[PDB]
Amino acid sequence: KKYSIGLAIGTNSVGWAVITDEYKVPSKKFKVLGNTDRHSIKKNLIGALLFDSGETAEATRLKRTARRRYTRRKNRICYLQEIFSNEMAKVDDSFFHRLEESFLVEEDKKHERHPIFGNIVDEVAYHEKYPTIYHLRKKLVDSTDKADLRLIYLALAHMIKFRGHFLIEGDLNPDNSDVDKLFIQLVQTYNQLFEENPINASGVDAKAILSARLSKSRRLENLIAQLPGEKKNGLFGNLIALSLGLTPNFKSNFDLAEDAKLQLSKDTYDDDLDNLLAQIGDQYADLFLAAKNLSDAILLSDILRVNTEITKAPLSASMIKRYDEHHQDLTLLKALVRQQLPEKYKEIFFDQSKNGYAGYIDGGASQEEFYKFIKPILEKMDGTEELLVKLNREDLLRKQRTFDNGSIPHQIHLGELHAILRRQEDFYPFLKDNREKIEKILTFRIPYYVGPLARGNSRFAWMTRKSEETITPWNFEEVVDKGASAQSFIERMTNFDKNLPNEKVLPKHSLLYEYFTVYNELTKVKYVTEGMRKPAFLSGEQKKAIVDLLFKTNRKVTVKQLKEDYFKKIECFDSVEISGVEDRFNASLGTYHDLLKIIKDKDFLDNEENEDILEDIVLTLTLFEDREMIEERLKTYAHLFDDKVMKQLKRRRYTGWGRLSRKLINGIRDKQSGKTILDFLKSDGFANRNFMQLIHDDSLTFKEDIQKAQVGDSLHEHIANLAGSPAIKKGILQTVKVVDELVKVMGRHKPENIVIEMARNSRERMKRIEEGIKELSQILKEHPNTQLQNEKLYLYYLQNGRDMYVDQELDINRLSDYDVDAIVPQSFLKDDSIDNKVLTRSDKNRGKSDNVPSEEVVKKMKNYWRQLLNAKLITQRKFDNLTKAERLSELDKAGFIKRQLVETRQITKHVAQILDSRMNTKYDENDKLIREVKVITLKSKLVSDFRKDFQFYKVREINNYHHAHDAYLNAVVGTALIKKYPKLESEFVYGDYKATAKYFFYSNIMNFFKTEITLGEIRKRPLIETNGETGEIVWDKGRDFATVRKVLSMPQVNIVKKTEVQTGGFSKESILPKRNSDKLIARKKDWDPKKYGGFDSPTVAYSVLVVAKVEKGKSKKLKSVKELLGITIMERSSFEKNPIDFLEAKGYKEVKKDLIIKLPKYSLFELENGRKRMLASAGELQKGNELALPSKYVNFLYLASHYDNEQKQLFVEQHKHYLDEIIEQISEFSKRVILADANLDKVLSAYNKHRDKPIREQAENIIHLFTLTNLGAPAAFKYFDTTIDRKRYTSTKEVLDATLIHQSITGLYETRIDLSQLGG
DNA sequence: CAATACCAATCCTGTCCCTAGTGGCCCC
DNA sequence: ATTGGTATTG
Ligand SMILES: [K+]
Ligand SMILES: [K+]
Ligand SMILES: [K+]
Ligand SMILES: [K+]
Ligand SMILES: [K+]
Ligand SMILES: [K+]
Ligand SMILES: [K+]
Ligand SMILES: [K+]
Ligand SMILES: [K+]
Ligand SMILES: [K+]
Ligand SMILES: [K+]
Ligand SMILES: [K+]
Ligand SMILES: [K+]
Ligand SMILES: [K+]
Ligand SMILES: [Mg+2]
Ligand SMILES: [Mg+2]
Repeated sequence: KKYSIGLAIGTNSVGWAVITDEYKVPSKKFKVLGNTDRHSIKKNLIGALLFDSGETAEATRLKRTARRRYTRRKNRICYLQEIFSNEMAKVDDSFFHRLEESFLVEEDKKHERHPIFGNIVDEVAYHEKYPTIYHLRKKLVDSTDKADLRLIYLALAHMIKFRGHFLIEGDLNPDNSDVDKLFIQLVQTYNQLFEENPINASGVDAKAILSARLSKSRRLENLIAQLPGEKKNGLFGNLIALSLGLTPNFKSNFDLAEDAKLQLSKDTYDDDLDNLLAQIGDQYADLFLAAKNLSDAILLSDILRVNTEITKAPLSASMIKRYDEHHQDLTLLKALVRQQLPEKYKEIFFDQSKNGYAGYIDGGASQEEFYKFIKPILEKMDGTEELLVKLNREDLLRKQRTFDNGSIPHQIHLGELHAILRRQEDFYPFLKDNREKIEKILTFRIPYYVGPLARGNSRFAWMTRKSEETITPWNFEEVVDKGASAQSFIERMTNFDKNLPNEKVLPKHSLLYEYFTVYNELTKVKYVTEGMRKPAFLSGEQKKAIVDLLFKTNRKVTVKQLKEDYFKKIECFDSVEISGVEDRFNASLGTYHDLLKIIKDKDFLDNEENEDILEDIVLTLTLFEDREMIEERLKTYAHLFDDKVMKQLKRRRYTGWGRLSRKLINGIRDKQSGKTILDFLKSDGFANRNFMQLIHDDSLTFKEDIQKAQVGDSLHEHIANLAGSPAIKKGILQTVKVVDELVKVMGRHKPENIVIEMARNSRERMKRIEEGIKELSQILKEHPNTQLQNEKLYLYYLQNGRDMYVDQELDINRLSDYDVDAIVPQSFLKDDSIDNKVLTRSDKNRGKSDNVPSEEVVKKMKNYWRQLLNAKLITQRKFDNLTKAERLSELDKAGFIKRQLVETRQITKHVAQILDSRMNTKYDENDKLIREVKVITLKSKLVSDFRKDFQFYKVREINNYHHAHDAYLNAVVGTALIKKYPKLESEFVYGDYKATAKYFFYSNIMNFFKTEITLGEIRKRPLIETNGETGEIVWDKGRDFATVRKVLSMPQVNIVKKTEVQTGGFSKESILPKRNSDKLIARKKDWDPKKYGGFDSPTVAYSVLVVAKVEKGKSKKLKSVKELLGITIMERSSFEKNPIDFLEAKGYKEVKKDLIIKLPKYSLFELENGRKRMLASAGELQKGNELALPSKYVNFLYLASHYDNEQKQLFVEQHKHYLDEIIEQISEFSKRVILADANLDKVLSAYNKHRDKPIREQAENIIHLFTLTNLGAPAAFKYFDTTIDRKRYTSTKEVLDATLIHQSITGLYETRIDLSQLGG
């Protein structure tokens, strides 16, 4: 009675099977609970659990953070109103009331309906004088008269509520009055250097050219056009580009060896410019200085389109410009349409349904949709030239609140706000006293490193307070501990040392950590010369000399440097061979050289007395990102260095953390030697033990202390903390629960083996392509995100339109004639990603098809491939695989096959470890683990090839059985494999461990199933396959294949759709207009949706069976009812708080409490003739049955549809009649179970219509036909050209008298409840 | 109670931590 | 994308 378990783990399924030692699947009677006829039922021990995908937490986080922003924005407004309260009460005692109730209809308002002034005359006059808020803002900035306090409030509130971005540090003071003079000064500073070839700036309208509503590049070309004998990539062209906010590279201008890319807005610009000047000289400093100056005058030319000398509110003035031009152009456009085409006027100016001006102002038409609609009308008419110019510049009839306003920095709104306060504090003293408070309301932003301002009821918060009092924007620095909070921000996320779990890991860039890595790599180097009899380790003296002479003088140390600069120079070896390092050392002392460049004091860095200091410094530079806090924490060391060194130290930042703590690296000491780990790495006799040897050596104390330092998650908590998609982690937890249930089903006996198999954006594509092209091209100009989902076109755009194996251009319109080749051939590496694929004219040109692209191709194309790699168009892996010919060995191919068959993904190993640790808990007399259950892992290709070899074909579309069948085949193949070759356990069993030959072995490892094999030459194998030593039979080709065939043909498979309560958003999010419908849901308690609109379409968390009574007619007589009420996600807590009260408030009486059944989505019901339905909601049903199509039809559909061999084609043609039979099957299933008369008859007519089609296409569309009979939600499908739309089951009445089936996770344990016995 | 046809909030900036895959060193 | 909600048409 021994057995094994097969498992197929997916993101929406767990297939499972129990097999005996004869590869059979047992069947058992299981008790059936409930109130029906049936006491028990037969069940095969094979099935699959289906489930909806687990979701990431991202959408939840987006909602959460947006909620916090709405709360805090309301609070900004509340702070402002509180400052205004006393004096506003003297001016207008109900003003803020009128603002708060502005949303209410007149019936519900408690004050006069006109919010600003409370009477119609003043309200109309206000709007006449100030058509937009920006008119008022500009007036209050520029005017010197005392202003009404309510208008002052409205201006300040508009600025605070929509305050612009915080992407620019420091203060911003707009001034575009002398762009021409700054440009001339740049030209003068340039001509100062290049007297021989100066630029004549006379007549160049730089102000107009550089401030036009065009792209930065467009203006760059326009400007260079005006400078004769000057080219766009020249030095002055690059300086203009710099001033425009581009990123020019000054490498070619100065014949440099490295890149000199420069961007003014990058926070690294100062140090980059200092590096460049160190290369070329400080005489060029002024030049870039002048660039900065010009840049400061045109920085915001895009948003500030008005001269700054006329107004201190140029943003509001630019909005007013938008408004005025909109008005003038609207008058002109109306007149032109009235004249040249009157019949269209209405459609353009009245029809909200159309994308005219009506749809633009009143309908749902966007600015883009409106321009696309009206541009043909303009081109068709005469007198529309300037209108078309504005249209093509996205600047025609513009609104002021628009999608592109995100560019406005908060400093501009702050400038207008500060100016208004300065104007009006002369008249209202409270504005003088609170000016800085109001400014702070606008400017204050909670630092990202502080997080929510919680008080112990937020699982997201980490902020600590200095005093227990309410936090405001004004006391924030006094109440909140910014330092401790910024520390917690990082430390709550960083790892502890796995060896010393109470110690934090070191910063990745810690000097100590990098010393550790260098000495750890160095202590396993070995060397030989002529006079030496065997290879020798490096001694402590040698390693110290190597670190001092090489690692502390070069950032990277190459093997050639090791041989010449040390062995030759110091040891006088003319030749030496080195092992333990290839090409260059991996580790390096990067931080040592960074700090040397900064502080220019090698003796300070090499002085061990300073160790702690430097560690702390690096910790500070890793922990904190805010330069002010960096300065605060480094101030305690400012006495050791000067001002410029501290300036450079502040800008020196690191990110990243290591794997080990300082206490582990250089703290704990071996008791007898008194030496740290780093001490041993520096010098360990002639043993030269490295970190792994040191912490495992029983002759040292380290291992004992690690064990003393070591230290209870649940299964759910353990799985949740794994690295992996939430979708696959859901399947992992379900797999473990399935295994638990199956073990209970076998009387709590554990299996012999468990075999597990685990199955295997357009905006990102557009971003990659834009970045690569701008780093490179005008290919999007000549051939302008959805389209990028085409693979060959995607590869074309990623490759700059060139062949990758031949140095030639490729043609867009010829992509169908080209080839997509595997860089590493797919016969070795089953990688189908862009990282291993290439678009070439002909794959023949790769060279020989058995290896990496040939040496000739490498010699041809390595330079172009390096150019591609630099622009980040191919990865280092891709370039290395492309260029491997100059360096595929036989070991590579053997390993490629091995990895085709040996699973190495971390997540599958984690599933294997979970199962292995759950099954195997006992230890033997030697305290070794007792592995009662072997956990085998298989890659999909094994069972896939098994199916394709022995004609156990799968067609996923027929039904869901293929998951269960996959699990069964996994069990069979895995147990057979380790029975035949018991050595392979080392590769296939979790926890077990201690070129042409291995290639041949792993390539023919599965041949023992076959009777004849063709390698190549023919090989023949016996009928009965046995173990190499024990002699136990592992496979009988005369019986076991028939066993598999019988298992795969069994019609009763336990397919179970996991019932799930629905969670998440309450409803569709659209805020719909008002309507007479009880389906509208109020968005606020008192906002009756008949007056105000609201949501509809709530999601049902679960349905509820109610047996009760409802009042009928005017007399209100009671009438028994049985119906399904859907409890929405919003209603759920209220229903569960007290269900009888909830139901009675719904209009039910005398509800039978004990008969209330909670019915989550997918609840299973059986009706007549074995017909089954699943609950889709309280009002809709899904198909509940599986079509058990016989195996012969499945294999026919596979082979005929081309889902080669002659015997297969003869079988397809001899069994053509099968087509009809398959339709018959479908039909007899539908008429019994689907009950879609119209759709079925349309399908039958479509099949009789296309009988004269090729058999291949008829099978390819019969595959589509199974969407009619598939389990689950109805969906539309197509047979050839005819479309069958889904038939929906829009009533749930019939399941109220049907049989409810509660299923356990495997479906083996059932409780059946006849609902016809309830309420009659 | 029919089909049955339409509908579904969207973009964007910045700071940081973590694993894992790739294919190699060196180890338990 | 899918698929359950909704109004509409009957
Ligand atoms: K019974
Ligand atoms: K009223
Ligand atoms: K020129
Ligand atoms: K609109
Ligand atoms: K708007
Ligand atoms: K290396
Ligand atoms: K940092
Ligand atoms: K293993
Ligand atoms: K959930
Ligand atoms: K969900
Ligand atoms: K269940
Ligand atoms: K983000
Ligand atoms: K991220
Ligand atoms: K490794
Ligand atoms: Mg709220
Ligand atoms: Mg708005």
